[PDB]
Amino acid sequence: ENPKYLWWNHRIIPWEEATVHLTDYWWASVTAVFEVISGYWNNAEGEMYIFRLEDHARRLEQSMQLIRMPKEFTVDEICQATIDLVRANDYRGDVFIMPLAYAVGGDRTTEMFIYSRPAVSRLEEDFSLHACYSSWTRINERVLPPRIKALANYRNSQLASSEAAMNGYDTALFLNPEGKVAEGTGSCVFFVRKGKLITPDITSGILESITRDTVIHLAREVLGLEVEERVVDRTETYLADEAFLCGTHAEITPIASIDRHEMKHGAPGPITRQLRDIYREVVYGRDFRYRNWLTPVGMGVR
Amino acid sequence: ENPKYLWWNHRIIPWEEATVHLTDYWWASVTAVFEVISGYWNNAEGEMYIFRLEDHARRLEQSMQLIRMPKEFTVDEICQATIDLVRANDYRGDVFIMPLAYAVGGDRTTEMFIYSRPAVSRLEEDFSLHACYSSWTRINERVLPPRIKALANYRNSQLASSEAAMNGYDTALFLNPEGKVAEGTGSCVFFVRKGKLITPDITSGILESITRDTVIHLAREVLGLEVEERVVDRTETYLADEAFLCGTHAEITPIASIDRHEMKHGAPGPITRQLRDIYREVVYGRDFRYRNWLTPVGMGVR
Amino acid sequence: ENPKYLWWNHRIIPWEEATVHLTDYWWASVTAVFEVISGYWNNAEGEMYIFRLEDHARRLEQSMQLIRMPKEFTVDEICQATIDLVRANDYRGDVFIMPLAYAVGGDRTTEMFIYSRPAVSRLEEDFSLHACYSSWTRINERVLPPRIKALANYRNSQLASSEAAMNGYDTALFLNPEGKVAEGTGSCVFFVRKGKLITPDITSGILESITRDTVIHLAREVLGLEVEERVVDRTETYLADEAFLCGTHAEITPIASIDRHEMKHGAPGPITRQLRDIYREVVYGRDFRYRNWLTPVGMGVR
Amino acid sequence: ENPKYLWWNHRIIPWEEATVHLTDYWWASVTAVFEVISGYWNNAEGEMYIFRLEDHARRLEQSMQLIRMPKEFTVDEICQATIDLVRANDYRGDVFIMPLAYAVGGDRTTEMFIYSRPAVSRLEEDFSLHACYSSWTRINERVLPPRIKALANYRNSQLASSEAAMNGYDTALFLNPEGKVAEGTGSCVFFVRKGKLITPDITSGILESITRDTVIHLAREVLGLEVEERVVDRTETYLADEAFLCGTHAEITPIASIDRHEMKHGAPGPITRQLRDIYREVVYGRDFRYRNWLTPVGMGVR
Amino acid sequence: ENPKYLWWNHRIIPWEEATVHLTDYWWASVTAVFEVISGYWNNAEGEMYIFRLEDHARRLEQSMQLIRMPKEFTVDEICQATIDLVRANDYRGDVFIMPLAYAVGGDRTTEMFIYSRPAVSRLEEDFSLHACYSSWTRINERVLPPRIKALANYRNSQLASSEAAMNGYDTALFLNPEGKVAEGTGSCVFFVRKGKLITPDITSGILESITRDTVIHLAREVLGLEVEERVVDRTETYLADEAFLCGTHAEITPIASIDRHEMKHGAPGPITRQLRDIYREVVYGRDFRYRNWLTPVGMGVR
Amino acid sequence: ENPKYLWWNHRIIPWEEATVHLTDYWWASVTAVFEVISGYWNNAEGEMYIFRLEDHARRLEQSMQLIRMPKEFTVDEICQATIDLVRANDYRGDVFIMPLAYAVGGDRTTEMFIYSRPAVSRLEEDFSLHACYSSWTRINERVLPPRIKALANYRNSQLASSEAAMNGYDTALFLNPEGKVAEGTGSCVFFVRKGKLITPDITSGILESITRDTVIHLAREVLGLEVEERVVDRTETYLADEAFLCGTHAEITPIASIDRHEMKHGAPGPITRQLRDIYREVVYGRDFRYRNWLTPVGMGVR
Ligand SMILES: *Cc1c(COP(=O)(O)O)cnc(C)c1O
Ligand SMILES: *Cc1c(COP(=O)(O)O)cnc(C)c1O
Ligand SMILES: *Cc1c(COP(=O)(O)O)cnc(C)c1O
Ligand SMILES: *Cc1c(COP(=O)(O)O)cnc(C)c1O
Ligand SMILES: *Cc1c(COP(=O)(O)O)cnc(C)c1O
Ligand SMILES: *Cc1c(COP(=O)(O)O)cnc(C)c1O
Ligand code: NA
Ligand code: NA
Ligand code: NA
Ligand code: NA
Ligand code: NA
Ligand code: NA
Repeated sequence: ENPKYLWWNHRIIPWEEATVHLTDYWWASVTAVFEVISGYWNNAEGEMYIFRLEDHARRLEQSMQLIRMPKEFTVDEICQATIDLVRANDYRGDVFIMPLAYAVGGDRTTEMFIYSRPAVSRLEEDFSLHACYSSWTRINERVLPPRIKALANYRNSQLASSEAAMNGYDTALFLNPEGKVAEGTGSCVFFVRKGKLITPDITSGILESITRDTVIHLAREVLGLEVEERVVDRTETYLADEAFLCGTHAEITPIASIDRHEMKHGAPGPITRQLRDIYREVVYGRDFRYRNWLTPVGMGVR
Repeated sequence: ENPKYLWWNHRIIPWEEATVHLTDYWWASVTAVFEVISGYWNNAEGEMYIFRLEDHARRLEQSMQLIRMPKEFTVDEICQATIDLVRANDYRGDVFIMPLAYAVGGDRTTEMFIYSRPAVSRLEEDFSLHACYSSWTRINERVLPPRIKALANYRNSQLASSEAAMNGYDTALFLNPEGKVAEGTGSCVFFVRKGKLITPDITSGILESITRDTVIHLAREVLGLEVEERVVDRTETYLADEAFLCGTHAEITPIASIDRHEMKHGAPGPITRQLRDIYREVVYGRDFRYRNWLTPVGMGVR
Repeated sequence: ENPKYLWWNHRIIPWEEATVHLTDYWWASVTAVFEVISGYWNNAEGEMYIFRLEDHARRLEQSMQLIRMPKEFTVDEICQATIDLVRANDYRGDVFIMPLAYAVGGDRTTEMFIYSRPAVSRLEEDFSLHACYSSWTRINERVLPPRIKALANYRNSQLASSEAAMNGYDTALFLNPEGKVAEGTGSCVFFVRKGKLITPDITSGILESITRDTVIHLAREVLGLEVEERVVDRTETYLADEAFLCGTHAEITPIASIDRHEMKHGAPGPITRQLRDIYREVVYGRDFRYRNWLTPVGMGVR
Repeated sequence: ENPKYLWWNHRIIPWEEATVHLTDYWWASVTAVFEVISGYWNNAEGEMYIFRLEDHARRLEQSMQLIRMPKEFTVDEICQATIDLVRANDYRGDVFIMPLAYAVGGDRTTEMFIYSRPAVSRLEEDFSLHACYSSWTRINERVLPPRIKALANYRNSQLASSEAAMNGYDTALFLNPEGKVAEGTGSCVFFVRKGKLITPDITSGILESITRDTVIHLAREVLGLEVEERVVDRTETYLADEAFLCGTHAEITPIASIDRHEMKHGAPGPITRQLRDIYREVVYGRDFRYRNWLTPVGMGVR
Repeated sequence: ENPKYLWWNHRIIPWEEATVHLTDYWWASVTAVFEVISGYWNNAEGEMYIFRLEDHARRLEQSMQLIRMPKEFTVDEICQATIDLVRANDYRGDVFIMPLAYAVGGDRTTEMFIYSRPAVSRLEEDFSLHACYSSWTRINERVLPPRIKALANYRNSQLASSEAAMNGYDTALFLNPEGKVAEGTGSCVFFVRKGKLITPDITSGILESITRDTVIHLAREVLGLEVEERVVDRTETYLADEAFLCGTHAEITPIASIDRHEMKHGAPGPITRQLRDIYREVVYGRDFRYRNWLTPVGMGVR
Repeated sequence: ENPKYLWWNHRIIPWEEATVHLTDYWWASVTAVFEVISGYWNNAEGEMYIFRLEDHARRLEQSMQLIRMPKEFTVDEICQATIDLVRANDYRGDVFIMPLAYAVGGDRTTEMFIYSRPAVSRLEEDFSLHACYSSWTRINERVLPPRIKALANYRNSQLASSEAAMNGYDTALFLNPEGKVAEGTGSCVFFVRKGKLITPDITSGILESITRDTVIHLAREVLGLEVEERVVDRTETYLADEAFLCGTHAEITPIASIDRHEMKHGAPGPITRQLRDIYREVVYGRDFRYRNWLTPVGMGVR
């Protein structure tokens, strides 16, 4: 069942009006940048909570500025479009909102659509992925800034992901050109060793993850954990007590193993279970301390 | 004015029937590979000549195999689709045919369309581009095989191309991760110094260019020129007597200068003028020696 | 109008006595190291203030030790030579003092001259440079230690600087062999984002800048600013609220833009305006807190 | 005893008139490029033979073009200046001629001098050097094109040369950034293994040596030797039957050993002895086959 | 059943006399170099044929010279030791002979043993391996010369080999630090595409394989095949018509696939079947053209 | 005089029973990992103190897990084996204990021996080494994780060590692939500049040194010193006030110089003398603050 609506170039339109030609936009897709924004439905409150909407909208405006898309949309327009579309679609459950900006062909024009679709959350569930390091190297600033969340950056993140599946793993992790740990294919990665949390620093060649930012805040401020952002080596992650992938799509995804070295305290391990549960209570609006991360959209009870 | 038809998933359909949803295929575009195939119209013969159709169709099948698209189309189907579409569209002039293959979401499905549109040839004309080397590095086998003609590989080739335009040049050339000359943004590059032709070897990190292959054949076999495929240094190209970009879209594009070092014998220089003219007579079907490169489509005089 | 004097090999001599043969010292210039030392004239006090003379003289002795020039001069001799020459020249305005050490040809001999010339300060003025990243890579420890302030290190810093001018920019910034931000051509670079100050760490492959050291002190101790010395990525600097070049010659030079991405809070931006003004009051001897950085030379009012 | 004359900026002048200020030209020396040209005195013929004068003069014009020195001198002017100065100096023995071009400070001016001094030839003598590989890496196209014979490129070639002397060797050889054999500090290197001659290819990151060019011609055309220009590994050179350094200053310099691995057939080994003797007979004008490499300057018997 | 004898430090001794302490030689094993030499038993002739004994013995002396083991053994001693041991052991079938040299601890002493054990040949059999590229990078000249056949070089070649087995492949192939194809874990690799044979050049960072040398000779001289020794890219090998591993242990080992891309003409493919059969007839002494590669040891019929 | 006993595969046995065949274990030695554990004899207390036994035993279990040796031994077994062997050998002086684990050949078996031998301590003595940087590059995570204390990792650490000796130095220091300071050949390195202690961070590509860990603790907690773990450049170490190598074998080894640049405050310098003396009092059991690092083995007075 399609959403009722989507937003396209400054306006909400019924889903079925947004038809284009098969041959529109394949060249535009080379330039395209996107965000993935979560909405979490609190049936008790009859409110959707859109997680860090403004951070996502600012990350998009920056990705657009680095692609050098001419100015057409604002942060406030993308935030309001997302609010308006989640209300108008009238779906009272968890959603993914996806803004996607693209430049169409000298005088390129900037366009964008936003669509919101139902999403499955796994923050109640206890599951684990078996990860491998890819024989494929992560994109770097020299060739393809990981900082831009460009569709093209995912060509790199399907060399790794299809390798991982055909060799019997659930997920790929990347090494950077210099042999250091980069990120997952769609997400940042965390390692627990002791109860010290470890994650690659930004200049390891990764996206400016809002989830990574969120986890680091929650780990330091709720749990009092030490969190190291640093150059991380492959072999030390094999020795991790726990590991997880985090991102908007990934929420908190435990890693059971890495190149078949098994995380000592399981998956989800204790620090992972804690961070997963705190995350969940934040995003569903049952933690008043983190309220400023949440954009409510009142829609009335399901 | 749109073409009458296009080919999509094993069938020709009127142009206007190929409508999809705005939100179809943005994830598929990450995987997408394409060819650009030239058709040259000989009004004297009333035939379109499709240049090296089978090489293009085989390059596409290989690009698809390296992306790991499941098998759905054959070389012979792509060659025949292109013949059939150029006839059915009933346009008696120069065309670009563009097959584009993409995988749609475990059990991914392989899809492809082909569309043929009128094209402007510049093989009569004498023009020249001012080129710069980009401060952006070419994609390599470690991160994004240049060998695959993937839409995503063009994200790299618009870092360079937009830099080139905003800094007052017509076109970008690339250096590889190791500092050696790679290719243009959409084309291979040739240098003339003496009347020795020079072009980067394939493992410099370039596409397996059919035009590059064609030029090397024509330079050796018609002109008796020495042609070096080797590691090429930046500074020596500044000292080139001539330079040109070559590809299907680019045909033979003379470079007047490179980072404002001007090619000594102009643009097009003498060896460039020769190769341009021989190319033109080959592709338009007025050189019986190269006939096996040509797929005629008889359509009757314009 | 030439200075009255200069210092050469342990002695002050009239300017016109320091004549050599056209063919002396071109081989010596390969080895040569130098400092640029500022003197700031306070007409109210009738004193020249020589900025961080001993740091400059120690940096020179170290540059000499790393070149492996045999010992001939001392730190104290270079400090006193600079004091004596600024007095003897009897010029009551802002000056640049330039010690230059060189080895002359087994048993190489160490020589040095120091000359002081009038200098224009721009610390009253509000101006801005448009910067590009160079397609040329910074020298590293593997080939040419950036730590040594050798004339030869400037061959690298005129690949970048002449590129920048011919492509319509005022100044070049460098990327290191690994693609990270290095420095300007003659100066260290600072970025303001938030009001967090950011500058590459030393092992990014930069000179041990006294101005950079000075700015970091002034930013932390006068302004209470956070200052990050770290690996800095190209794309984040495009997103900078402000940027500036700093060095002895450069003082504080605001950057309006970088590869045509414009710094959000202008040039000079607010944190830049503050640091410029504090710097100025320090170097001119109107800030008693920083007095230990200043070597007064009393000469009587202009 | 000084030469009678030198050439400076389009004119011959007595040696003693070419006096400048100690402080002229230290910044210009960063830009400076030079050639070293040999003159060989044949007392039997009363002629100096200037070796490959035009190649040297063209290499200089190219080095100048790559530095981007504005045009001021011609190839023919440098060739004639060198002829005229060797006649006017009236020294009837072996000489080194050294053109040195430099740009003086927006609107930079191009200047050049040429001076000719007596030189000791070692082509009668049988001597050998003990070489080490340097822990310092050769300059590459990314940072400092080895192709430009710039004074600054010798800062790199005194990291290696002073290391070599203090660790008990006569001479340094370089490895490139990728770990492959580059060149000596002032010369190209040849290895003999079998009686196959081996030397790094140009894009190993070396100067376009006229001596290297000369040796390769003489090895192929007089001796019928196989000569490989290719990527050369460190360890294989340890296993060389012979090795030598060649250049204008170096003529043919045998290497007895490399990191204390001794060349099997000694120094000079047999192929080295042959090439040394053929070189000598070429440069002294007693080999009519190579006459086109020689510019005679008749001056009458010593 | 143990061999009757082995050779150790210049003498043949019964197998059971060669007992040492558990704690002897673990430090020596860091330095150790070895060869693997094949003996092929021709029961018709009652002769063992030892394949390219002198090449193997010279490769060992070179490996020893590069490790800097003091001189103790000669090429002729290793050749004769191997002859004598294969006779004295009195085993009339295919054997592996393994010389292993090691330095024991200032004044290190050089030691060596040689032992010959029965070996299974697979040159009658038609079998195939499924290969992966390793996420582990091959050792290079910078860190560990692949040219030395050192036991330590196999630590690298069990990162790859254990990865390959746990991820469901039969064998690992390596990429070099620069992302190009290096070798297998114990063998060189060949690709057939067309009927052009392709194999990495030596400076791709590989061992000087005698089998690789043998195959290239046999391919050119018996089959008239084109054989390219060059930089080889990962993706092109996926497109290979055939592939094989070759070495002393490996003989000719067909590769059915590489990262699950299947070689078009199977395994063994036609050119592979030919080269396998020619190899077999060479090593068993039924090809008089290649007799100079064979060291017969007459022992009388089995 | 041999020890009375050693431990092998879960049991203590007389020294003379541990005899194997010359040809056992040369392939196993490729996989082998080891620790070096110090025992310090306090004749006053009649106790051996085994330094950080559990850290060493855990480092071994991790090295074994990363090699992928099947589980056979425990941490507690290695700790108890070492205690038991030092008692049973009945030697009342300083010892080195060396566990060495190895896998013997599909279904590899894990084996280990431990042997304890008398050791000379140099912690009373004042001596100094002259160090060079090696022209050989340190092993990295890409090829050979420095994190694993594998015998094979020492092949790299005898390229450097034999270079150092033949070029007149006492010891080699390494640069990493990126040109930064790695470690010594068998030890971590510390630099003193000011009285700030500096040592490369782990991801510089070094072993997880227990001695390095110990020194950093003692420097911070006893001396209140600042200790920087960071990327360290070659040239800054030349400017060090002091330097030392530290490890189990090396204890605290002062460096007098580095590529003949002499440490300003001598060797051992003051901070080095302090750390040496504190280390000594810790390991000999005369510092109750560090008692938890010590495993006593009471044996009665010598
Ligand atoms: C989006 C993304 C992430 C996670 O970022 P969030 O802002 O938390 O969604 C990680 N890696 C890649 C490659 C991404 O594109
Ligand atoms: C297609 C392409 C070329 C030229 O190849 P042709 O087969 O001659 O069209 C060159 N460079 C790039 C990046 C390409 O994609
Ligand atoms: C001198 C210099 C600087 C600035 O250092 P100061 O001590 O502040 O003058 C920056 N970059 C380079 C390349 C320099 O030579
Ligand atoms: C000049 C030079 C050579 C040799 O070139 P010739 O033209 O034969 O003198 C080799 N190496 C370097 C670095 C040089 O500058
Ligand atoms: C020995 C070896 C080979 C093959 O060499 P042969 O002389 O043919 O046995 C290939 N790779 C490695 C790593 C080797 O050690
Ligand atoms: C063991 C070792 C060290 C020092 O580690 P400790 O645990 O202090 O003995 C340093 N470098 C290397 C290469 C080592 O193997
Ligand atoms: Na609203
Ligand atoms: Na047809
Ligand atoms: Na004074
Ligand atoms: Na004349
Ligand atoms: Na015999
Ligand atoms: Na006990």
